[PDB]
Amino acid sequence: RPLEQAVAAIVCTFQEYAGRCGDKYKLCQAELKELLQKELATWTPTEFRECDYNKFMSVLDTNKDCEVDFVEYVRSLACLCLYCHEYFKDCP
Amino acid sequence: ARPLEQAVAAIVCTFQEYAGRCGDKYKLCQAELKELLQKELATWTPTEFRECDYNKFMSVLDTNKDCEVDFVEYVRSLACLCLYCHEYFKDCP
Repeated sequence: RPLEQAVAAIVCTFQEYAGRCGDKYKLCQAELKELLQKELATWTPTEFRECDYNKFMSVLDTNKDCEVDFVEYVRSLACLCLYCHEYFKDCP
Repeated sequence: ARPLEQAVAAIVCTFQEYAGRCGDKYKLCQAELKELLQKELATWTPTEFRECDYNKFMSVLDTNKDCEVDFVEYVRSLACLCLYCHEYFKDCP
């Protein structure tokens, strides 16, 4: 089932970054930025979301806390959809 | 072909399939989200220390008929199902 394979892949990617060192259930925002930049390299903002995307990406880069858990990592993916997937171009 | 890219595109495709049925294409009802998780993640079941969190999660969707589940909340529900059902998180606090 396509959703099952997709959700298992999102956990695999998290394990790949969070398992590097330290607490296997957490990332630093620097690591989350590296993950999104490398793993979603081809994704770019839609027409009415460049500002929001840029602000989102700025916060990760400035922010150097290390309490990003799995749920927050998946919420970052959801946000990148809103910003970068055409389905949501007109979503309020 | 990057595995995360294909996965996140698939997550949006499944949302489109349910939310595009009728009404507002950006929202689901909790009844629709429970149908989605039951059909699309049919094989996933709770880990050793999460059965009661899982069951409570599933019972809230079934009781609560609110038609404000947006995309972000749908994805949060997938994340919660990971915490409950994927062995990687068996010991996560």
